Amino acid sequence: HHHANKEATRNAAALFSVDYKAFLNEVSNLNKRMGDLRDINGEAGAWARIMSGTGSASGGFSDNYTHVQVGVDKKHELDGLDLFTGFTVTHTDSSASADVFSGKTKSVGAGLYASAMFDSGAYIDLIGKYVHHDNEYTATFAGLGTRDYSTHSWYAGAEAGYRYHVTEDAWIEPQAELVYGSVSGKQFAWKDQGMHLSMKDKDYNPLIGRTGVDVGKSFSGKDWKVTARAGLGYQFDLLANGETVLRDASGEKRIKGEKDSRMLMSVGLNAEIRDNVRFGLEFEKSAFGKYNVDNAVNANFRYSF
Ligand SMILES: CCCCCCCCOCCOCCOCCOCCO
Ligand SMILES: CCCCCCCCOCCOCCOCCOCCO
Repeated sequence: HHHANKEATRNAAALFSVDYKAFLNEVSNLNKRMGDLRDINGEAGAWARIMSGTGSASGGFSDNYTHVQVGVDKKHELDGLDLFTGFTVTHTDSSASADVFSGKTKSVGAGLYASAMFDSGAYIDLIGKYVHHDNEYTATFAGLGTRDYSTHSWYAGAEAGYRYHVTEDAWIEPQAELVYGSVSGKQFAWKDQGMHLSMKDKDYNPLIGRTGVDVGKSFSGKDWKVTARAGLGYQFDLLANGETVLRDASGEKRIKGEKDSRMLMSVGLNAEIRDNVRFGLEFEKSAFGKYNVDNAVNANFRYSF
């Protein structure tokens, strides 16, 4: 009984964890979503972004995702402050697998942001969104077969940082970010070998913290600019209030959520071409976590006018 129970627990936990990755895939930061929003003349904007990535964890879990996003905003000009207020829509296709399961998630989201760029070098970014997830996963363990189900998520994220110019052309930028969410629970009930089995998890609420530093060196001409940049951060769960319940003939079993944390590493660039066009690009990975991003690439483009 004990061996059987460990296996089921490991398998259930692996499967249900895709809901955790789903959520984490939609967490980003200002520079990754918007590019560099400093010293922009135009009073309106339209932008787009693509991210592609792969990650992994024990049990042979691997995943990779494609995240597409577009938004539009107005920039209000204030005393030493530009405040961008706008809307955004996102699409994510992700695929995932491990020793005992396989499948795909499809996500559509919408939201609202405000980004506040201060002349002093300070910034605040606030974002609220809703994401709807269609999921299809196939396991072989337990006789669970194929399962389709929906989930949804709410996101409320706040980021602050400060760009200190060490030289006319070199800079350092400490940053802090806090992202609060929700994730809908689901239940499977099925039969295997004449026996009623069951698997259910409650709604839960991620809180994800990040602290880090970016550093940058810029180069310019009259009608162009390029900044090379790099950065080191620490990303960490502050809660793990999820719980899965396994239930069979013999009895119940509760598996509680565990916190994960990882070190974030990245390198890239933001370009300015003439008056309306900006482009940003980063390569990223993480180290030291149960789940790490093994590599990912983010591109964004903004047209300001
Ligand atoms: C103990 C391991 C901690 C160090 C991790 C390895 C660092 C070597 O790679 C340099 C990464 O530079 C930062 C930018 O990362 C770009 C991601 O793309 C490369 C993925 O391999
Ligand atoms: C992740 C890609 C990193 C891209 C590096 C930045 C390249 C842009 O630099 C433009 C330099 O303009 C000419 C001045 O020369 C500076 C010497 O350093 C150039 C190193 O490539």
